[PDB]
This record gives sequence, C-alpha cells and structure tokens, in this order.
Amino acid sequence: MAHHHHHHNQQNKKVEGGYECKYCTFQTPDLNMFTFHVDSEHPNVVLNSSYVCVECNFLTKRYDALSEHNLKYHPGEENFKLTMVKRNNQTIFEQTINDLTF
Ligand SMILES: [Zn+2]
Ligand SMILES: [Zn+2]
Repeated sequence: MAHHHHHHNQQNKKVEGGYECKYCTFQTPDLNMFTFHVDSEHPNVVLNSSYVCVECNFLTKRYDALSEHNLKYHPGEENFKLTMVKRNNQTIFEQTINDLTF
C-alpha cells in the first residue's frame, strides 16, 4: 500500500518535552511530578520490553523518546548505550549515555 497518512495525527503524541510514561499518555518534564504520578497510578509496572532513560529513570512506550532524548533533553552529543537492568519492575532496556549522563 502507498499509505494514506491521516490516522496518526493526535494518535501519537510522540514525546515533546518531558517524561512520557510507557503506561500513560500523560507527560511531565518535572521528574517529581513524573515519579509522583507514577508512584500514584503506576507504582509497580511489569510488562514485556521497553526503553527507559536510566539517566532520568523514565520508561516510555517508544524507543524514539530515548533517541530524541539526547537530541533535545540531554543535548550535546548523540551516543546512547543500552543495558537491560530493571529491578522491582520488569526487565526493560535502560538506555544510558556515555557523556550526557552528567
Ligand atoms: Zn505516567
Ligand atoms: Zn534522560
């Protein structure tokens, strides 16, 4: 199919500026508000496989948000690494930077 782009608009919020949870379509650039609403609504989340910015400890529903992350969120360079270590929660791939970690 050539594809008819239409149904994507407002379906995908992507990630704009902040921490978008994997489990919710709400986002906040405030880590406190992020972890607050997380602890409140999704304190223990376990599922299958996803990416989290280890740096920010934020799980998102798309690997993309981690990719644009060092682009806009942790700007300076673009070099993210992947490591799967997520304890208490599920085992999900945490994506850390080798530089923008500071
Ligand atoms: Zn959330
Ligand atoms: Zn981050």
